Amino acid sequence: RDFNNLTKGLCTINSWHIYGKDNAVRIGEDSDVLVTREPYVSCDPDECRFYALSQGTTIRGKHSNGTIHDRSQYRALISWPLSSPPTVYNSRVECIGWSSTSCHDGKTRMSICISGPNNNASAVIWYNRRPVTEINTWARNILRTQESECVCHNGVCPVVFTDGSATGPAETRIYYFKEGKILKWEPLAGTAKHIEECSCYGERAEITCTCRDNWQGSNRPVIRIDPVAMTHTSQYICSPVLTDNPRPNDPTVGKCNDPYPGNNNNGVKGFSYLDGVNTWLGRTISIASRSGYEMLKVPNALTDDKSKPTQGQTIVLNTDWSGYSGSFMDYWAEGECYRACFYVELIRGRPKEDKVWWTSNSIVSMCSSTEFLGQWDWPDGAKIEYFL
Amino acid sequence: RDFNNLTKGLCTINSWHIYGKDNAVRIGEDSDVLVTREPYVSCDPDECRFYALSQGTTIRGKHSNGTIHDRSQYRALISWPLSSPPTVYNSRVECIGWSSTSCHDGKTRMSICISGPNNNASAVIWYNRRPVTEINTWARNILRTQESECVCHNGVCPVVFTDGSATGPAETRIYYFKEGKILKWEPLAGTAKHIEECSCYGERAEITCTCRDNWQGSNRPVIRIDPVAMTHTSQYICSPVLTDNPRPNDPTVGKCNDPYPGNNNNGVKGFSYLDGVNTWLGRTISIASRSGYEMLKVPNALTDDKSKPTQGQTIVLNTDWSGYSGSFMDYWAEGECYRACFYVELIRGRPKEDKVWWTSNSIVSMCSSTEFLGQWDWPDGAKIEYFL
Amino acid sequence: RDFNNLTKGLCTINSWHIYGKDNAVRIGEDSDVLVTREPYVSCDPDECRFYALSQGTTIRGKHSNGTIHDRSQYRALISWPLSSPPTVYNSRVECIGWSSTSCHDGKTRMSICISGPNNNASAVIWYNRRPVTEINTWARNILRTQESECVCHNGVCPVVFTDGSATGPAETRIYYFKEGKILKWEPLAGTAKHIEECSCYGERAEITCTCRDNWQGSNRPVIRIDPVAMTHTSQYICSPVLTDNPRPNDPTVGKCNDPYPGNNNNGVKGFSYLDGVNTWLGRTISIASRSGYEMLKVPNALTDDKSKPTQGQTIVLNTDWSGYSGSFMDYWAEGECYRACFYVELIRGRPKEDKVWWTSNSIVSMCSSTEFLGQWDWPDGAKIEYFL
Amino acid sequence: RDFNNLTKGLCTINSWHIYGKDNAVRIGEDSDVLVTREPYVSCDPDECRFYALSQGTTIRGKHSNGTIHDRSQYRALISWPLSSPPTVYNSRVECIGWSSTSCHDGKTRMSICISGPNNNASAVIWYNRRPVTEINTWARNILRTQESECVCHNGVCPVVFTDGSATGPAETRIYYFKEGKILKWEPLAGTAKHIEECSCYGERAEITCTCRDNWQGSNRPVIRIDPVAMTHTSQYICSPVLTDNPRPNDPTVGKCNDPYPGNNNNGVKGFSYLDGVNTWLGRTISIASRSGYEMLKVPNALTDDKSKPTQGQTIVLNTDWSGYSGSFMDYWAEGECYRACFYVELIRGRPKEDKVWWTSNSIVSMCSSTEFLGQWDWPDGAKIEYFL
Ligand SMILES: *[C@@H]1O[C@H](CO)[C@@H](O[C@@H]2O[C@H](CO)[C@@H](O[C@@H]3O[C@H](CO[C@H]4O[C@H](CO)[C@@H](O)[C@H](O)[C@@H]4O)[C@@H](O)[C@H](O[C@H]4O[C@H](CO)[C@@H](O)[C@H](O)[C@@H]4O[C@H]4O[C@H](CO)[C@@H](O)[C@H](O)[C@@H]4O[C@H]4O[C@H](CO)[C@@H](O)[C@H](O)[C@@H]4O)[C@@H]3O)[C@H](O)[C@H]2NC(C)=O)[C@H](O)[C@H]1NC(C)=O
Ligand SMILES: *[C@@H]1O[C@H](CO)[C@@H](O[C@@H]2O[C@H](CO)[C@@H](O[C@@H]3O[C@H](CO[C@H]4O[C@H](CO)[C@@H](O)[C@H](O)[C@@H]4O)[C@@H](O)[C@H](O[C@H]4O[C@H](CO)[C@@H](O)[C@H](O)[C@@H]4O[C@H]4O[C@H](CO)[C@@H](O)[C@H](O)[C@@H]4O[C@H]4O[C@H](CO)[C@@H](O)[C@H](O)[C@@H]4O)[C@@H]3O)[C@H](O)[C@H]2NC(C)=O)[C@H](O)[C@H]1NC(C)=O
Ligand SMILES: *[C@@H]1O[C@H](CO)[C@@H](O[C@@H]2O[C@H](CO)[C@@H](O[C@@H]3O[C@H](CO[C@H]4O[C@H](CO)[C@@H](O)[C@H](O)[C@@H]4O)[C@@H](O)[C@H](O[C@H]4O[C@H](CO)[C@@H](O)[C@H](O)[C@@H]4O[C@H]4O[C@H](CO)[C@@H](O)[C@H](O)[C@@H]4O[C@H]4O[C@H](CO)[C@@H](O)[C@H](O)[C@@H]4O)[C@@H]3O)[C@H](O)[C@H]2NC(C)=O)[C@H](O)[C@H]1NC(C)=O
Ligand SMILES: *[C@@H]1O[C@H](CO)[C@@H](O[C@@H]2O[C@H](CO)[C@@H](O[C@@H]3O[C@H](CO[C@H]4O[C@H](CO)[C@@H](O)[C@H](O)[C@@H]4O)[C@@H](O)[C@H](O[C@H]4O[C@H](CO)[C@@H](O)[C@H](O)[C@@H]4O[C@H]4O[C@H](CO)[C@@H](O)[C@H](O)[C@@H]4O[C@H]4O[C@H](CO)[C@@H](O)[C@H](O)[C@@H]4O)[C@@H]3O)[C@H](O)[C@H]2NC(C)=O)[C@H](O)[C@H]1NC(C)=O
Ligand SMILES: CC(=O)N[C@H]1[C@H]([C@H](O)[C@H](O)CO)OC(C(=O)O)=C[C@@H]1O
Ligand SMILES: CC(=O)N[C@H]1[C@H]([C@H](O)[C@H](O)CO)OC(C(=O)O)=C[C@@H]1O
Ligand SMILES: CC(=O)N[C@H]1[C@H]([C@H](O)[C@H](O)CO)OC(C(=O)O)=C[C@@H]1O
Ligand SMILES: CC(=O)N[C@H]1[C@H]([C@H](O)[C@H](O)CO)OC(C(=O)O)=C[C@@H]1O
Ligand SMILES: *[C@@H]1O[C@H](CO)[C@@H](O)[C@H](O)[C@H]1NC(C)=O
Ligand SMILES: *[C@@H]1O[C@H](CO)[C@@H](O)[C@H](O)[C@H]1NC(C)=O
Ligand SMILES: *[C@@H]1O[C@H](CO)[C@@H](O)[C@H](O)[C@H]1NC(C)=O
Ligand SMILES: *[C@@H]1O[C@H](CO)[C@@H](O)[C@H](O)[C@H]1NC(C)=O
Ligand SMILES: [Ca+2]
Ligand SMILES: [Ca+2]
Ligand SMILES: [Ca+2]
Ligand SMILES: [Ca+2]
Ligand SMILES: [Ca+2]
Repeated sequence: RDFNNLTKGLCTINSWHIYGKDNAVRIGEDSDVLVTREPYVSCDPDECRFYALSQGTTIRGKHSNGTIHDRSQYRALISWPLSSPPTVYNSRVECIGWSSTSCHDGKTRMSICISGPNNNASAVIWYNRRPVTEINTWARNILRTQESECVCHNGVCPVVFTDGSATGPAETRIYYFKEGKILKWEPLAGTAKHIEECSCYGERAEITCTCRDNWQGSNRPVIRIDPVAMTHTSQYICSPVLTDNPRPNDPTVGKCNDPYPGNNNNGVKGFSYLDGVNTWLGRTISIASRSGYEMLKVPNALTDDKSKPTQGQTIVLNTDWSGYSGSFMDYWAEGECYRACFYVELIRGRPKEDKVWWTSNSIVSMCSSTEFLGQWDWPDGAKIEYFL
Repeated sequence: RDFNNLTKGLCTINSWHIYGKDNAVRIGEDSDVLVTREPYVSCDPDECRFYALSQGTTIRGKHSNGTIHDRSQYRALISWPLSSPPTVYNSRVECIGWSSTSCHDGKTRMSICISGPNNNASAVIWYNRRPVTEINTWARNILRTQESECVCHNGVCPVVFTDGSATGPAETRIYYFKEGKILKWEPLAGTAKHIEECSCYGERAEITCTCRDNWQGSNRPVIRIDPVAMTHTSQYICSPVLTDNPRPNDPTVGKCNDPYPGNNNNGVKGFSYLDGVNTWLGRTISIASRSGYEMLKVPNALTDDKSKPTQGQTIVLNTDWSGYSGSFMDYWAEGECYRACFYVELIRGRPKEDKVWWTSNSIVSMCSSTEFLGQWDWPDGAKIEYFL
Repeated sequence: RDFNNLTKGLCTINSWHIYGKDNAVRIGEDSDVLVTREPYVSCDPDECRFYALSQGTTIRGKHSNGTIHDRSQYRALISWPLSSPPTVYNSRVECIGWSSTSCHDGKTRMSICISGPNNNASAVIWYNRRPVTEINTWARNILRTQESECVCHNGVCPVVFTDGSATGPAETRIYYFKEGKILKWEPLAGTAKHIEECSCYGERAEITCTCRDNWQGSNRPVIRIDPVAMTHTSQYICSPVLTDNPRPNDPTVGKCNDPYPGNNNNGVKGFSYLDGVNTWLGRTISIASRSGYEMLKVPNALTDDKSKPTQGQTIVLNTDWSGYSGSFMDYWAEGECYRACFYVELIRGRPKEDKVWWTSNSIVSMCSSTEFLGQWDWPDGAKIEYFL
Repeated sequence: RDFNNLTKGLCTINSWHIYGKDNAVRIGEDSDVLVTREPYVSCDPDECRFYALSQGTTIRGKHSNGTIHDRSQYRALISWPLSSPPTVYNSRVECIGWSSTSCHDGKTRMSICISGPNNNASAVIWYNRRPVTEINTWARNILRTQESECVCHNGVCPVVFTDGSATGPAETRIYYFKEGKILKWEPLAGTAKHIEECSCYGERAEITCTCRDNWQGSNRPVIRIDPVAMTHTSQYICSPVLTDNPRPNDPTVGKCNDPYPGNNNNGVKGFSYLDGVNTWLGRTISIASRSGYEMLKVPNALTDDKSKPTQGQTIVLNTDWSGYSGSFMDYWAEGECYRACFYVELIRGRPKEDKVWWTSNSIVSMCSSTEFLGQWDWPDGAKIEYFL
């Protein structure tokens, strides 16, 4: 119809209710489920779907051996119906590649997949299910993008890309696309020192992205974008409640414009909702690995270097495997506010569960409630032993 | 289009004709069929579908071991095409949870799923495939609902919930929703002493629900709701023809305002059509277990404590397993009256058939005919031995 | 839109071209294909589909053992996309039963399924995917119908039913339905002595049905119906070219108003296009069993008791299994005439191939061409040994 | 809507970006994927799909033994969603046969399948999913067609057919169809000596086809068609860069009006984009077998007998199997020019990999970019050993 505009503010988050869960690994033990990783959720005006990077093989398939690897010629961005597992028969390929992002502008969808060898990758921007623009690697070192949905405002959909080192300074660019065409791009600015896999959402004509500083920060870098002026800023979440992984233990005061030290060259895709007192941070419970997952209300986390939790909700027990997590919202729902949502990737197999030769995941997703709901934990649920 | 109004009365039931059957267990012996239980049927203005609570695994899958349990993080309400089995590839998830209800108001559908641990469950009310309202447990003891379709009148769709004990008094509430929002709720009133899993239908601007008194009654409690005044009453079916299970033998006189004694703390979801002489009761043939199923015409059953059968129709032989049963009607069919329909859940596996480690079911469904049709019996049809 | 009217005459049949083939048995050797029998083809204004009576199990499934039986509680009329096999995941159930017919009136479709025990069966007439009318057995001996499509003219869709003996006189009725409601019914009249499984088609406001005289005739009975006057006549195909099976050898002169003797109490569903010189008869090559299949042009076959073939086309070699065959046409195609089409059921398994415990089939279908096309033979193609 | 007209010229090809890949063989190792060969890609105004000739069996199925054969009664043209594999459950049969072509005219699609024994084959032309015209073999020696999409201009869709010898002169005809009806046909003219499997595309009201001279040429014959005058010409690509296979080594000067000698009675379906300096040729890297695949920019290749490459892009390494390749374009995309695309069939199994008894393939497809993108190689990716 018309391009969607971010006219609403976030709803008050008082708790999180269950939104979707596909139990992919449980089901795929005896059904034709594709091996995946790097999942996310994204809405169209009339439907919300699950997204992920397939590995081009079923879990039970012999070609599942080796899927711990991130980039191959057999990966593709696929989408499928909410809470269903990604099967060979219900998955729709959006594009070919090993890194992606996707978002609906209100009229139609833009999907981006990057493929190629490490020193010669390229991004192909699809719009209305047709290829429209291509961008070649500028740093010739694994051109990569968000791994979760982008956000649009009046046709303009900003996307964050990084090309270059994962263990030192890299070259990050913010591209402003409209109908798949590049309107503008700018190099990253601000105090964020390294940017990867940004998790974004929008409200009141502003897009907020919580990313990953793989190089040095255990606190998470944040990029705020103005889709109209097509400009941005960057900093770190100030709060001493650290949210990357692995990470050092929580201090009493964080860092606003520098990476909090203690762990280098590693991290995990993550997210947060930075809205004054209505601020909630997601993070693995373990400071050592992708284990467990919790939501913590940290009022003014982005700007207050001593902010600590005031409420919380456990999503996955520390005795269960978690993984990537990112933001998305149904910008086409009724009501006066945007309901914050998120997904957590539940990784199974390698490297933590090496009795199997594969690596995959299932998805659990929640959205905010203004009620103060009881909590439950949501594990992947599969028994690795069944796969032996 | 416009909200549906219950303007018609029930058609004269002179017999029951076969409506749908999915032979799920038979087929799933060698195909990717999801393990389920607590099924029902529900119509949209242009299509009628099968519904159930998946267990998040296929029957042949190794994760089928243990599906005798009712509440887990791997269950979800799914719907699929009429008479097809619930497969991994054709099932649509309506919401995540282990207790549900769903109904179309004429414009769009409302689905409700409850999830969580026993002392901290919550209901999420979906409307137009989007989450709209959430209700937290009020008694912190397995918040639960109908397990069959709700009914709407001019946008207002009442739903019966129970929170609290299954073996003593509990807290039942009737919620009046419109477009997924709570218009009002009231505590249960009348003479029904315990309410669970209500089976409802509507005609002439009135909704009738036949429920389950798990605590003491072998006769079935009945809740009649006025969707306009948003008020209700409750009593028991007076007739000495008892319809819960397990149950004592049939007496010569029933009880109108108290549970008929003889069996405590147990029961089965069931239903009835209470329409003067056009009254028909469904029930298992066995008074000991979920075995067999029959329809009995008992004129004035609700109000006559000595009413006995005048006609009948066998649905499932006493030598075959039955289970839950509930009401639904296609409120969007042609004609001058609403054709009463019902489904019977045919449970296979545990606990009755313990040679297998799973528990599932298939569905058989019938609707009324004004003709006096010959009868047949409709078993699930699978051979457990094939699964050994 | 509007009800379809049979305003065109048949196109000149100079040969037959391949229309559809699903290779169901070949494919189902390693995929979830439903066991079926009694197939046919039928068109909607915008799509043509395959139809059949499922046995409620896959071919590879253990429940396939025993599918040689015709009537069970696990059968249903299903339809699926043209030339695809009937799989668990792509088959749509039209109704529950072990005998059926179906046809589109131009506005919507009417489907009829008969179910029940031999002495108490009933037909349920569905229209617009909703049950509308029910007809109870009148002779209490396997109420049964066409097993191929019916035909409509201005909303009126006649259907031929038989109730009673298969080895002596029975009670045949012609029902005239409009929107699933019975407008009228009449007992069979004319000289046909026994009627079963009629194969019908329409042109120039007249419906012609070629049926099966199971009792005594090896020539085929014919019922011509006037859908406007709602009246009919019946006789036998006069031609000495006999088309039932099993059957005696071809004589030099046939019988117009009596069954041609030689074989009693047996037969096979078959068809023909009776259009003056443009007359073509279908039949098995073997006079002993459902083996092979051929089309023979027999000018004036219906009215000329000495008519012999003038052209022919082999469809299935006598070294391959055939089975039922019937007529259908796409009444919604472009052009000035109706293109005659037909299907042949290719039965595999029992009783001819008893190394397997099942019985199923695949479908081959052709339509007429005004060209004189080269011919090929179209076997089912599966290797029974693969199933051992 | 309206018939599409070839009003645009080709976009400047500066490189090729990944468009689609189904990894069919990898996935089909453990899922119900149909055995195929002779694939292609073709767009409708609102969707682009993969096409191929199924062998009527799954890869893992026992009936896969023998699929090295090209013509059987079990083959059919099927289409399925872009980048998905051709599965039993997602494949749509367009028609029955062992040779085909298909194209959308802007209003609807025309599909053509040829079937029959070698000396009696026939083509059936389908339009709007209905059979419309039939053409009988004129040379009674394997009537055959393109094996890739045809192209339309204002309703007129030319198709190239060949009937007769594959090792000597044959009878090639160009048919001009409009709405499935034959408007005209002409015998091949010009200097091309043998024509097979033409790969076509259109721009500026002209259709260019790069075909295969199976008889003597290692250079490729070219047919240019005027869809308005309904006339054509034929010649060979002049360039010394030879593109058939097997083939002799590249000389320094090619042949414009005669087959370049060195290899007789063999070849492979291939293609090219002949657009002045914007000319690109596709070809296997190996001169001995269907191994590897590369794109080479050869300015003025069609008319310059000494033209050599100026740029190139590897598509498949010479250490991986390739096969057929052809052209297609999305004539319904936005923009001022038509983006050239192509697919490469990646054959697996027999005859090169004879450890398995089957022959199949997967598909890789690319489209042009005006950017100068980095390249990667795209193998089928399956491990034959897994199939042993
Ligand atoms: C039914 O459902 C309801 C609804 O869910 C249940 O009630 C919920 O209960 C939750 C658990 O009690 C509760 O969540 C906690 O909230 C605390 C905040 O509330 C408290 O403080 C404020 C401020 O003074 C008060 O207003 C309020 O009244 C409370 O007292 C959080 O502080 C909790 O989070 C911390 O603890 C958990 C352990 O449970 C950690 O996993 C988490 O990371 C937090 O602690 C770490 O981080 C802080 C900050 O840096 C450190 O100070 C601390 O030492 C920990 O650090 C270690 O661990 C981390 C992570 O491993 C590591 O990185 C670091 O290095 C250190 O090693 C928690 O979020 C909900 O708010 C509450 N909801 C409601 C509405 O009440 C109810 O119980 C259920 N009913 C039943 C019967 O079960
Ligand atoms: C072809 O098709 C047609 C159509 O279906 C077939 O005809 C149908 O035949 C049915 C079976 O005969 C028949 O169903 C029965 O109807 C009886 C009512 O009709 C009779 O009574 C009235 C009133 O005086 C008359 O008008 C009428 O003419 C009849 O005489 C019911 O009473 C029957 O139900 C009872 O019996 C069955 C056993 O078959 C029980 O399973 C059922 O629960 C009922 O009996 C129990 O309950 C009563 C009430 O409390 C007790 O009094 C009784 O002792 C039983 O109690 C024990 O069992 C229950 C359940 O296990 C347990 O809870 C309790 O504690 C006790 O242990 C039955 O419904 C259809 O009406 C009839 N339809 C038509 C249109 O005719 C025809 O046969 C078929 N043809 C062929 C050739 O097969
Ligand atoms: C490429 O493609 C084209 C197109 O298909 C191929 O050409 C086709 O070739 C067909 C085979 O030759 C041919 O079909 C035959 O046509 C005969 C009719 O044509 C002839 O007669 C008329 C009249 O005088 C002439 O106008 C005409 O020129 C011909 O001479 C039919 O008579 C044939 O059918 C009979 O034979 C077959 C055996 O092939 C039987 O299976 C069939 O049942 C018919 O014979 C039985 O029935 C008759 C009638 O009662 C009996 O008289 C006879 O004895 C047989 O009876 C026994 O068998 C039956 C069945 O088993 C049993 O019930 C009974 O009791 C007895 O035991 C046949 O139909 C096509 O017309 C022709 N098409 C065209 C356009 O030319 C071409 O060959 C192909 N090219 C190549 C290179 O292969
Ligand atoms: C990141 O990505 C970019 C983008 O892809 C990568 O850069 C690309 O690199 C490609 C490989 O170097 C390059 O492709 C080559 O281009 C050559 C043309 O360019 C050159 O010549 C012109 C003219 O003078 C100059 O303008 C230009 O600057 C270059 O110098 C082609 O000639 C190449 O093709 C030939 O070589 C390959 C071997 O690689 C053969 O497979 C191919 O068939 C061609 O050679 C055969 O054919 C010719 C013509 O007849 C014969 O003369 C020759 O002897 C060969 O013949 C034998 O082999 C064939 C086939 O087997 C057989 O039939 C015959 O009988 C003989 O046996 C090649 O296409 C891209 O243009 C370039 N793209 C860009 C934009 O730069 C970059 O490297 C990547 N980065 C990294 C870090 O990897
Ligand atoms: C393009 C790409 O390879 N992304 C990979 C990403 C990357 O290596 C990291 O961000 C350092 O740059 O890491 C991970 C990961 O599970 O940690 C998975 C992604 O597949
Ligand atoms: C929410 C829930 O657990 N419902 C369960 C219900 C419940 O235990 C009973 O109504 C007593 O309260 O019983 C049964 C049952 O087969 O008998 C199945 C349901 O899964
Ligand atoms: C309703 C029914 O059973 N129809 C059966 C029909 C019938 O027995 C015969 O027409 C004699 O009446 O025969 C056959 C058959 O393969 O020959 C199959 C049908 O399933
Ligand atoms: C109609 C037909 O059989 N086409 C076949 C084609 C043909 O034999 C050749 O063009 C010589 O005429 O060859 C090949 C091939 O892989 O080389 C495959 C096709 O199936
Ligand atoms: C998987 O691959 C490894 C490495 O190639 C090999 O050694 C191992 O045996 C394989 N595992 C399986 C189950 O094939
Ligand atoms: C199912 O689980 C039980 C309990 O854990 C175990 O003892 C049993 O062996 C399992 N059954 C199967 C078939 O695995
Ligand atoms: C099929 O059933 C028969 C009859 O019950 C039995 O004797 C036979 O062994 C079964 N065949 C198979 C393969 O189970
Ligand atoms: C395939 O067929 C050949 C030829 O009929 C036979 O000799 C071979 O054993 C078969 N291969 C398999 C795996 O069955
Ligand atoms: Ca980090
Ligand atoms: Ca009870
Ligand atoms: Ca399987
Ligand atoms: Ca007979
Ligand atoms: Ca050649």
